[PDB]
Amino acid sequence: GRVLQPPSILYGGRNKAIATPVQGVWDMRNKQFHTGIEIKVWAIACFAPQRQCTEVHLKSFTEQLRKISRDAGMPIQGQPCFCKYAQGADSVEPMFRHLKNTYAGLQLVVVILPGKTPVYAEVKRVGDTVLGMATQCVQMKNVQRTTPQTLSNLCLKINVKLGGVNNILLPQGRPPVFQQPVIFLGADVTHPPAGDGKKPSIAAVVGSMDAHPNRYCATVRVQQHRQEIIQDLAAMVRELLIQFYKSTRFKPTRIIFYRAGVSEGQFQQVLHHELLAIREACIKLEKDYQPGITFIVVQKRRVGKSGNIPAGTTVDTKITHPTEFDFYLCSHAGIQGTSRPSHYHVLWDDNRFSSDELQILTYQLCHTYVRCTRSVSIPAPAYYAHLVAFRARYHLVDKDHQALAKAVQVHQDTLRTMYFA
RNA sequence: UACAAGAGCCUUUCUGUUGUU
RNA sequence: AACAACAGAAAGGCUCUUGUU
Ligand SMILES: [Mg+2]
Repeated sequence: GRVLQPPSILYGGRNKAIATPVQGVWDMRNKQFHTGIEIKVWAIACFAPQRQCTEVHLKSFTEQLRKISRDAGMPIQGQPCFCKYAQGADSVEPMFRHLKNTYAGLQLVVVILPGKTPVYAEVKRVGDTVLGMATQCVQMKNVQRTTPQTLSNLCLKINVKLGGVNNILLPQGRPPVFQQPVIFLGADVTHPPAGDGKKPSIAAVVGSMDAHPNRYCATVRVQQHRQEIIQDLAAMVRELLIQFYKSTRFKPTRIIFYRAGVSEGQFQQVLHHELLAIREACIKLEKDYQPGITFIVVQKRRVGKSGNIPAGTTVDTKITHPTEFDFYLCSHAGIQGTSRPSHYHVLWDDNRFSSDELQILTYQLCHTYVRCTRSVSIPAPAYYAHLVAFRARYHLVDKDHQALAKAVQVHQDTLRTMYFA
């Protein structure tokens, strides 16, 4: 159970501070964002009732959020140009298309949601596919009784939804594989509630762009009922590779794959299909174009108040397969309950990797998750695959067959935007 | 709908065993 | 083999309560 050193997280701003995570979580005090966005225009969308969420309390939340953000290196310049109340899921598309066609260069819409409602599903469906926006929805309990960590997490998600980098790793502390170009992919499938013959399954992959890996793009399609494999995975990887070359202008050499949402009992069939699928992904672009292929499937399955595993523990043997390159990583502290050391499986190893380098890469990727200043259980790309699969699940909702992947196809503006996080 | 948990609940289902014929 | 009801695991469904410096 080797606890790897957490990455000395590189922040920016006037100080260029470096955050060292202590016990798996680092504070955001006196740390400006590395690539923070000067937020030109932003919007406030209240769906909570005015009885239980007042204008003065919303303005207090806006002011204190702006203070936390200015301390965070992501400045919001002035009061929001849009601050409207609303209600109902059916009143989302007209209001969103009203706010798009009023403020040019619109960046972020903050949406206030009283708990669980179809308003979240319609808000995400309008923002990510129909119109092409970036939104940040938060509950009512976090806009009157707010904490510094709540506003910090809000600012963390807002900074990454708007094209910037919250925090790079150390370029001197990054693993040596970044000496050559790399791309990191993450895949996940969402199945509907069973007995739904008309509701299909969702296959979603995401891919990293830059050599300072904090930016991802998505590609999602719709597949048949209860299918744990992707048919057109090769087209997904090819489109992601094209987008890599288009947005970064340097030729990739390595390929990493982080498969998620796959049952344990039938790993061999999924391996057999998707490995060959990534192979025809590589050989259907140019002759002799072979990157180093590796396939890692990851499956979400003292210290602190709860007394749990410190964030960063790596297990390489004694519970693992001898010949197969599989290992466990527990990279999240136990806030309440127990922490679950994640399982990681690599059979395709032509990417030729040392072990310790590979769990260092996955641990720094876990730290690269942008929605919290703490390491998370499974890496950032497979998280973003999970949230984009759940996002397409919110996209395929009411308020065909497999010709409904026009409803899970992301807009052109948002196809670059890290909207799922 | 920040992160990490826990349980019960009834629907097709993955590993199969037992069983009147 | 199928057979109504099964023992669980794993993936996928809810719902809540357990807190941050
Ligand atoms: Mg999943």
